[PDB]
Amino acid sequence: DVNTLTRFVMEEGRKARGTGELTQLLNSLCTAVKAISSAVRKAGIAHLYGIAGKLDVLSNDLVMNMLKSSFATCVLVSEEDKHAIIVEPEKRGKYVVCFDPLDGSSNIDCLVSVGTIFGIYRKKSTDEPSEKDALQPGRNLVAAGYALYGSATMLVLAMDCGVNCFMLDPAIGEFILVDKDVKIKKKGKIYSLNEGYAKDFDPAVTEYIQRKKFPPDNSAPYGARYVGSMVADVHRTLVYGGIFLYPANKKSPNGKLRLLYECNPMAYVMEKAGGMATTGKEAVLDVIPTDIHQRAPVILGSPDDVLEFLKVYEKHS
Amino acid sequence: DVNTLTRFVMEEGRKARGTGELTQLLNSLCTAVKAISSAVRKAGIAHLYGIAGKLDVLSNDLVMNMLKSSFATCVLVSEEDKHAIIVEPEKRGKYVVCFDPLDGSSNIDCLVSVGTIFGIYRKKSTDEPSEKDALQPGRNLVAAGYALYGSATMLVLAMDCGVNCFMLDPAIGEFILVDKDVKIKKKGKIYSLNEGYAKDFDPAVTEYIQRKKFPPDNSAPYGARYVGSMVADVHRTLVYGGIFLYPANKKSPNGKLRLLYECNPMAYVMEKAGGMATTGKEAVLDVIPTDIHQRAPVILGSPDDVLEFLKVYEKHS
Amino acid sequence: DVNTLTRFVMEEGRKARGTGELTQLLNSLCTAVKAISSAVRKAGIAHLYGIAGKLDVLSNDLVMNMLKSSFATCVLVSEEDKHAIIVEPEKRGKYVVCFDPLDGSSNIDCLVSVGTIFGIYRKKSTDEPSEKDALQPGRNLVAAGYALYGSATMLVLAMDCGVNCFMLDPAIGEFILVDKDVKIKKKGKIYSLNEGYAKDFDPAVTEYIQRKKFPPDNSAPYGARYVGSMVADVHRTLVYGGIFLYPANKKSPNGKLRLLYECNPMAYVMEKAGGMATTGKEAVLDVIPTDIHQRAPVILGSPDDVLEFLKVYEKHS
Amino acid sequence: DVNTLTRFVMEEGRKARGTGELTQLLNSLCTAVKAISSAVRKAGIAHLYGIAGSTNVTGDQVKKLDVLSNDLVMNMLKSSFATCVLVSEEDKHAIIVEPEKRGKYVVCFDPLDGSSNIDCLVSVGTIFGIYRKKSTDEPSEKDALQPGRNLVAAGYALYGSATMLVLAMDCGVNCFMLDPAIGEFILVDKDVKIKKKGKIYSLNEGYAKDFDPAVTEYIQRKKFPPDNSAPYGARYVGSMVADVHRTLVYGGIFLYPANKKSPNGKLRLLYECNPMAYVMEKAGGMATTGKEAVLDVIPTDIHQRAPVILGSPDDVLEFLKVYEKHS
Ligand SMILES: Cc1cccc(S(=O)(=O)NC(=O)Nc2snc(C)c2Br)c1
Ligand SMILES: Cc1cccc(S(=O)(=O)NC(=O)Nc2snc(C)c2Br)c1
Ligand SMILES: Cc1cccc(S(=O)(=O)NC(=O)Nc2snc(C)c2Br)c1
Ligand SMILES: Cc1cccc(S(=O)(=O)NC(=O)Nc2snc(C)c2Br)c1
Repeated sequence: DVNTLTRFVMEEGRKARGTGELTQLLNSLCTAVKAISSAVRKAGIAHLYGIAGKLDVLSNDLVMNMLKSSFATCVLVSEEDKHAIIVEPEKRGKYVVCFDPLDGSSNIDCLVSVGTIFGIYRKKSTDEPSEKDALQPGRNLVAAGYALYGSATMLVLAMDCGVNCFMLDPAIGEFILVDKDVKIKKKGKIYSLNEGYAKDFDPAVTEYIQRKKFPPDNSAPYGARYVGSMVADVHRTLVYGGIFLYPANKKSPNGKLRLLYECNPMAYVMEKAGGMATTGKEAVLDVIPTDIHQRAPVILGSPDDVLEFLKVYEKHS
Repeated sequence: DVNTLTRFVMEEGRKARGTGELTQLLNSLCTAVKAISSAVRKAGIAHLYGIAGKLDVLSNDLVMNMLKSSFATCVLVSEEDKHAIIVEPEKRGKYVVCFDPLDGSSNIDCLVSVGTIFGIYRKKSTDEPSEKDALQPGRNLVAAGYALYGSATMLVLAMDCGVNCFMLDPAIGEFILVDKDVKIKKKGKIYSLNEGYAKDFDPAVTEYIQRKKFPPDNSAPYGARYVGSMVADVHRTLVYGGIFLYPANKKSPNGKLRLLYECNPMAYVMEKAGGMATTGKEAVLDVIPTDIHQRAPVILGSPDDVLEFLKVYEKHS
Repeated sequence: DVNTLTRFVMEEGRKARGTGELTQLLNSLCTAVKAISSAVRKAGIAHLYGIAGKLDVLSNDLVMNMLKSSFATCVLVSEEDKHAIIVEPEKRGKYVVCFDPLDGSSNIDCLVSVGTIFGIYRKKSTDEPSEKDALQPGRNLVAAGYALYGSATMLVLAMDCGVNCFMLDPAIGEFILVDKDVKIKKKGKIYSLNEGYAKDFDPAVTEYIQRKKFPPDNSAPYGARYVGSMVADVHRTLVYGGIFLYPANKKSPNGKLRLLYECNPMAYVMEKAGGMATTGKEAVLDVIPTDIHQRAPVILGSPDDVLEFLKVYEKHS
Repeated sequence: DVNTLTRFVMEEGRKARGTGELTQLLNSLCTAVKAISSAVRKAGIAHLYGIAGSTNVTGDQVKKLDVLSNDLVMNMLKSSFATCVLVSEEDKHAIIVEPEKRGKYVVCFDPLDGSSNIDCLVSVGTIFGIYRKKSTDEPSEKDALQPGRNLVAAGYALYGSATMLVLAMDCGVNCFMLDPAIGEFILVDKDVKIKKKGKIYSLNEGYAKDFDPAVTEYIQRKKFPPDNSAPYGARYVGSMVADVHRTLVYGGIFLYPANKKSPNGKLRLLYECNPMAYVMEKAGGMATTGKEAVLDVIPTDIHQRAPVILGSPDDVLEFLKVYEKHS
């Protein structure tokens, strides 16, 4: 039987017998994602070029406005906003959403794959909503995932029930379930990091990458891929296995990616798919944040690959 | 004034006072590309998943059928076909087209950017049309370019008048001219290659990459990007500058990329944009092919970057 | 605040605290309507004409399969099927749906507006479901409405809470609420019927029409409009007010339109909008059917217009 | 072989060995029609209703559709470099194309015919007629005051259940279906010809009290045939492109005649009656004012009205016989 995101989410909600807010939140996100995809694909660009005589801001406004209007949220943290957005009282719901509305958009001028990343928390206290309501470890996530605006648009949704992938059919604006309960390979054959900055690598990163290129045994070197857009590189890691790294070094001891709306949602997707996501020192999902925009190092992907990285990491510790 | 691919090509044709065949060929190609884009973005995928109860083959069929019916072609070489396709007598025109209908599609399962690459030649010999009509050096190209199905769909068309970039507006199915007479940066800050083959690199490649990561003048290291899809990596190279390399290795001693419908069209785009494209020993466009599917090593991109590589290549003889 | 069909329906469901089946049914219908719209607008028609080398059947299959897979239905009556379809046990829910999947499609060759009409009933008994479960008076309707595939695509949904109109935004495949709690004009200025059957008209219809052309109170004559596609004619009646007639004639002594999936849903939409719908002798919604394909005469629209017709009808005893 | 509007037009141009301006004009129009279709189908309407907040709505998105359609047609024709004088239903005076963008063609068009009732989602359309400028004077409004006989090409786009462009030239009438998945007009019916006689009549009968006596009698013959044949069916959408296109595909007769209150009719000669009359005649149909062929009226005002009776030749001839009987 054909299954849509709308039907899938609603059936998960019925089985859980929640209040319906999470379902409304997910419907609003899906609508925002379809609108981002339409704009990312440049629908209407002819009008901008005068046929009748910003993209990351627009994407943020789409997510912000759809989530506010869901009546399911009270605190919104975006990569685009200095401060957490507090939802107005008459529209408050119980969920906190941290999101990057258009990840990788810095390089969108080369038409590289871009994406939207989101993580959904339940507000824990009855206090007046504030930025602190988003300062939860990723292990508290109720749902997380991403939309990839690649060759096609796909939404990957991770919940307690596992990871499910939905392909956007743009002819009808429906996300069609195409991969159920996905699991990552135990061990992959691709490593993914920006090797242009090798001179700044932590010595452990240098050694691990060297083992991928010059294996000490008789196995094949790993292939290298680095899109530079986190959603694309993570999704490839999910689909094909392997390891993705944006690690710490001396110049950047906390990494560069952002914990709340990049590392944690991806870490959650990975673990729900049977993968791993570490800072090197702890699981990403166990970091307790103190700042809504704080950075975290992230090494994620197939468990055997991440464990091997941790073995080398400890060797230099 | 807004300008479309249709209007642009027709206006180039009027000025040249040709017979109109090249214009009809390009109109057909544009139509095929819009049809490829729609299928790549998964329009109609819900019917495949049962709402009412292969992508590279379809792409090949679209290009083949649109080109045959243009009455402008006589010999068609596709990555998808072992032998050259000879157009039936009643539809034959004067042009030979070499194309990759859906480049990068091996990894389309992770929704990586894919593309269509094409090169157009005038049939040179007066013999009955045959596979040999496609065995022309790239310097004989009349027109070449590619469509990138990335975050948006863009057609890059290079002719004697230069390189022009058209964004597909999917709301109206029109390619809108958005970048005229494009020129690549003289020198970039990104290098692009699969570093997993580091164990197989010739010393010149190894040294060049080492200069990008550890510059001897103590300037900033280059960033690294490698999508693994040639159209995406070359388009980023064109738009941001820098260098793209696919040299020979032990699996691919004559290189990996195909001369006829990957290297030559990209080399032609590069040169018309003020860039360079070399095998290491000669310019790609000067290689005389003997086999329609033969491979070639390629180093292309910003001229200062390729020239620096060639100095290293010469230092190692 | 922007509102979607999905969000709107789910909020009505949350307030009523039902089992969720009606919501899942309405989501499935909405999906079917978007797919019918895409096909009606001829998306993909180029593939039918050989670019790479039935509409009412497809519409019926789309509605049938989406309703079956909703797990919300047990009995399905379609204009396209001689007998009621009994949903197999593992997919059964409590609702009976009567629908015309592509109304007006006989003239779709002139690209006349077409539409989808539906009426939803709750099955009352614990008996095994059967065709007789659809033999309910319109008064028992739980929900009804139509999709109009006109210059744009619009879904009109009537429930106990009133009538709401949603515009399909094809850029994102979303139904946007554009008119809330719709009410028809008390009196219109347009009458709508096929006057080619004037030779067969009941004297009451003949006199009523003569009053529209030669008003007895010295007002302006009514304009005439008759698309010949019921959904288009009824929707204009809803939007501008006025009256729509399909009375009996010699070919159709019980009228021509079908009671279960044309007259009753339109009668229900009209009444929830403050209009009227009569056979001449009784309210459409009060007719108790004995056959799922039985026909009924129908006069509907603004209350003052319908009352005026009824006064003429009673004058003719 | 599959055929597109672009390929088809270019092939007619190659055979004629013209300058290519007419082909560029038709390409520009085709682009404008695709944009009108997208807007008419309400692409992007969610932004008007606040999906991105009360900030991200653009200038073109707020414009009413008939203004936007006029802007699309105007700008695409100007930029074709093929036109010198443009007449639109929306503009009191003719637009004279600026000198550096001038070509030899005069275009009269109705950018969004029927849009007054677009609020009920009625079929709407774009109507166009193309003339070659005849005089050596500087281009001016007078260049559009040509009889329909002088038309080089005409036709319409219908935004109905699907979008179709009907294009009439000397080679006849061809119908192209817009495939919105790829934005291509696909040729679906070649060299179209109307039925000799139909079974549908189309006019606003609500205004029967004002009918010309000949119209009253003709309509009475359609509803109460004297030879005991079947009465005609009636259809009246109220949108000319829809009613005329149905007439072309199914046959029959469409009337917007004169009366004492409107002795010259209601529809506009330059950009409604003449293009529709040209299409009808190229399809083997007829189009009359009652007194003469529509295409023979020589206009004196770009917005002058004309009565029109068109459709299957047998039907129009029967109408004219009744009209002559009433002298
Ligand atoms: C995706 C998801 C998972 C778990 C919980 C939720 S929820 O809290 O939103 N609850 C619901 O949706 N309940 C619903 S849905 N239909 C009914 C009849 C009910 Br009771 C959503
Ligand atoms: C893109 C391009 C460049 C050079 C040559 C060509 S061509 O060989 O196709 N010739 C033409 O198009 N001639 C045309 S087009 N309109 C007219 C009136 C003429 Br004469 C195409
Ligand atoms: C449109 C409509 C109106 C009335 C009744 C229905 S229903 O019978 O389908 N019930 C529900 O939807 N219950 C729902 S929805 N979310 C929750 C948490 C619950 Br409890 C649907
Ligand atoms: C549709 C139409 C019909 C007749 C005349 C025209 S035209 O005047 O625009 N001329 C052309 O198109 N010439 C063209 S097109 N390609 C070539 C090589 C040439 Br020569 C257009």
